[PDB]
Amino acid sequence: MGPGTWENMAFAQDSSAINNIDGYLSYTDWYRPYGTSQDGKTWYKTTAMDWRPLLMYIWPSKDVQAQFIKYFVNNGYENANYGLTKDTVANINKDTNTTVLANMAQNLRYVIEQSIAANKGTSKLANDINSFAATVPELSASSELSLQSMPNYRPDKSGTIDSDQVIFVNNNSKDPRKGNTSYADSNYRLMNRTINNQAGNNNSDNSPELLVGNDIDNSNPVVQAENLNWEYFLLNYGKLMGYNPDGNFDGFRVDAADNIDADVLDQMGQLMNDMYHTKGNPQNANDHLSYNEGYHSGAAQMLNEKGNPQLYMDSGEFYTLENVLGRANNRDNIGNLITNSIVNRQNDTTENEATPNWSFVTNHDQRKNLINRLIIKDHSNIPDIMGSAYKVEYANQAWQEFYADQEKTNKQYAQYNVPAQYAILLSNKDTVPQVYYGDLYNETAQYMQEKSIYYDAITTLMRARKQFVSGGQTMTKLNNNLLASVRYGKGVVDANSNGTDKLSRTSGMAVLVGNDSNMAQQSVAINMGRAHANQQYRNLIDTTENGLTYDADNSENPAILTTDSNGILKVTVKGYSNPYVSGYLGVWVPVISGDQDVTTNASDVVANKEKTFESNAALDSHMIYEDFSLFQPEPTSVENHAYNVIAKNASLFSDLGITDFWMAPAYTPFGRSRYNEGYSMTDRYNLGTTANPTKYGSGEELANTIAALHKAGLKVQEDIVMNQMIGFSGQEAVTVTRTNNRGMQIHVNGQTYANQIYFAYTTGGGNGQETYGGKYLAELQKNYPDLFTTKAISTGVAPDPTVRINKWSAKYQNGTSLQNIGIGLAVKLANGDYAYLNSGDNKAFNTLLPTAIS
Ligand SMILES: OC[C@H]1O[C@H](OC[C@H]2O[C@H](O[C@H]3[C@H](O)[C@@H](O)[C@@H](O[C@H]4[C@H](O)[C@@H](O)[C@@H](O[C@H]5[C@H](O)[C@@H](O)[C@@H](O)O[C@@H]5CO)O[C@@H]4CO)O[C@@H]3CO)[C@H](O)[C@@H](O)[C@@H]2O)[C@H](O)[C@@H](O)[C@@H]1O
Ligand SMILES: OC[C@H]1O[C@@H](O)[C@H](O)[C@@H](O)[C@@H]1O
Ligand SMILES: [Ca+2]
Repeated sequence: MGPGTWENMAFAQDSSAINNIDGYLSYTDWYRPYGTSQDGKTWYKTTAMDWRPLLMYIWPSKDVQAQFIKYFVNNGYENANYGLTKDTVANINKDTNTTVLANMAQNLRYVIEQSIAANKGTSKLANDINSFAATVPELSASSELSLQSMPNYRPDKSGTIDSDQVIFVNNNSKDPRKGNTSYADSNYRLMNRTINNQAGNNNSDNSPELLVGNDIDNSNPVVQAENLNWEYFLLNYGKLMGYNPDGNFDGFRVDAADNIDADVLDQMGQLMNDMYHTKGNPQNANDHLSYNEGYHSGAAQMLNEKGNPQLYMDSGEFYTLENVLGRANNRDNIGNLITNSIVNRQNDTTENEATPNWSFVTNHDQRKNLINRLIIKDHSNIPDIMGSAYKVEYANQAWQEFYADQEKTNKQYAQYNVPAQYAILLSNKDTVPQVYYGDLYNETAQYMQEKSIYYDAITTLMRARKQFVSGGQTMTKLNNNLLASVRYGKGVVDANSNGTDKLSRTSGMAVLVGNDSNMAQQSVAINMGRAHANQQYRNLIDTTENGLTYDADNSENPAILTTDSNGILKVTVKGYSNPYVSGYLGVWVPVISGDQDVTTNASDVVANKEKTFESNAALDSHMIYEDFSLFQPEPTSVENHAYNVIAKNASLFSDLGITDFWMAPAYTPFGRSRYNEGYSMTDRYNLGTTANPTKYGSGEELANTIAALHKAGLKVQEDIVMNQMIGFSGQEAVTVTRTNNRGMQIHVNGQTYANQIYFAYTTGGGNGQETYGGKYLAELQKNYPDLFTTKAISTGVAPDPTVRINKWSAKYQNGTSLQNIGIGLAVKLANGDYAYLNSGDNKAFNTLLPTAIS
């Protein structure tokens, strides 16, 4: 033919001239037409570099075509000579005649080609297309139907939106109206097999499958084998990388244990017993301490029934501590500290009975909830403030407000009675307590550079624990708002024991806590036990008008008091109100001359063939340290990499009685993630290089840090994160449905969608996954064949080591939180059929394209 409008056709019907996603077309993608023109008269053939946006040629409707013409004429593509002025376009809409819309669009393409010529490139055009697309609901975030759009929405302090999800469903249809994404089909995706619902027949926990990100299908037997690979890797990190050969993790902090198929918890425990013989061997179990993060109390029962392969997280204790001691007003009664925990501590005088557990005053997420509350307070009328309208400047403002408020007596945001919360935590029996980095240090400064105001109080309590805390526990109300928590000492079982250990006489502790700042002054009697008659006690911590004293300076009691002939200690107390105490805090320990360490060895406790973890004096001797904050800043030098600062201070952590060091998730972070902390990772096996460190440092540094912690006598756990990955660079065409956090379809303001092609980011994993994914499966099968013959509960089948995961894609994923791309990107023709490019491996339908690009 002669030259003309037919040159709008695609240069060729394949991937060399039409971008596509598994054969489907996206309205925001570009294509190479055969030719282009600036006036409709002279037409120029296209080089391989001359690509154009599809939104110049096709649209999902007449409405959107009219908006496009309108928008471009109002943003630099006005030309009176081609019938395109602000006046000529002001009234056009979906009901404008078809032939004049097509004419206006053709003339606009000429006007656009003139702009491309003038600007010597498509750079401005590309920005104008992106700016236009953001104003069209079906081509942008709002059509995904966020809960944030609801009238008078209240943002959630968690900073995630639980019900903003989509599931990936099967679709092997031959109907072009439904499309086909069969490469992403699965025989698994068993969702919500969480905690006691592992077998699908007890949802008394109602714990959700979905949190945030791309949710991994931990019911897929190939995925379950890959988790064993990943565990084995981390447990031998340093020697498998050729880095420090003692730079190997000893165990795991298990992220999101309530939100993944519980099979993986059974399987992790099995692996670690195969490798280290933990079951029935407290010394081996305790050397490989592992503990599960969760806020559902039903996990205690689950873990007991399983023989306790990991520690239960006692969140009840945290909420009790905050409700009793931490509020400004409407404090719960002091007695709740006795009863409202997974362990009742009224008179706790036995061992191997309580649910093995870990407890805390603060963790990284709880500090975040406070900071996000503050952000929401500071910037009301911004409903999506916790989603896409979040700005780091709001966090900075909140942190400045927090540090100021933390120093006040009348705190508006920060917790009251932080020292007393710790005094209870670190004296409690039948728990492994967990101290938070950000309660010892100002967590937004460079790593460990600024001590927190609570550093002195908490570190005093930490050292005394190692020296003194052992034996039975009794907690007793002395009045309606004040309590004494007493430990009787190593080898002292209860208040009536004489003591059976050489350290019995000189160990034990009394912690006095009240939560009424107006409490009248009075005397109180504390029962130290029969092993502690006529004995001198030191005033470790007492309260003063302005704070705490560590040497009985200007407090109600002197530096030493002595018990009577029955073991009763007599003490004076009253209510105070200062930045450290709202109520009262007192701590008493026996006076001693030298060093003392009351740790009980695991070789000396009762072994039980059916238990891994047992709550006894040996396990109680452990203390966990959370080494990070979400708001930890990017380092300013190699010397300030957390890993190097940590290695340098190894002896400090040992001196504070820390036995188990919880290291942040060390994985390569998604660069655009909110915090760059490691839970939003793109590569599960790359833990940073010298050229490209993570927030915390390089892999080589990590291995040296672990070795240095081992040299100081500590064991080290890695935060293992099976639930989600975030930041995949590869898009895939998936078939999806709008759901809540359990994968059940919902409506949002009366609207919904189901079985729709969505161009989600799903594919990636980095070179770490390529190299290390499944690498160790052959050897694990050779050494521990039972791992791949034991039928898992949720599926009834063993993990499958015959397939290696070198690259993640949707077939291994349950779904995703909303990705802010739009549900209408997928090109449909007028009749509703999906457009499709039959090329290469994409054979699902015959090539079918819009008529505008022939
Ligand atoms: O073209 C731009 C960009 O596009 C792609 O990336 C899109 C990305 O979308 C999805 O991930 C986003 C997610 O859906 C959002 O909810 C949001 O996640 C936030 C949380 O909202 C936030 O609270 C926090 O989460 C942490 C918790 O607070 C904490 O308690 C603990 O549990 O750790 C959590 C994990 O960090 O931070 C996350 C992360 O910011 O933002 C997400 C994206 O930032 C989808 O899952 C991703 O796979 C998609 O990549 C391209 O990938 C990208 O290359 C391109 O530049
Ligand atoms: O942004 C669209 C881009 O698509 C690529 O496939 C082309 O090679 C680029 O020249 C073009 O600009
Ligand atoms: Ca999950």
